[PDB]
Amino acid sequence: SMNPKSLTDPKLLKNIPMWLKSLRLHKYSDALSGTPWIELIYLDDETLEKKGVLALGARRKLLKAFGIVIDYKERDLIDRSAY
Ligand SMILES: [Ca+2]
Repeated sequence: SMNPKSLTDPKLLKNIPMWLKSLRLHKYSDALSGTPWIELIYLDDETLEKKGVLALGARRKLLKAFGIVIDYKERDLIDRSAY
């Protein structure tokens, strides 16, 4: 889950359904699996709700995970193999 090493694992970033499963959020794979991680992590609360993530808790958990990935990305600390 909120192990930064798991969240930023290139294997998981390149497999969003499994990335979501690691957080127990795979039920939203239907709406999110098409979105590459580089785009996915910047989605906001409003967009997540509009895409079917209706539960406040779920949006908060996604946005927390996203934030961790963004931090590594913006420091150029995500392995280039993920891109
Ligand atoms: Ca929901």
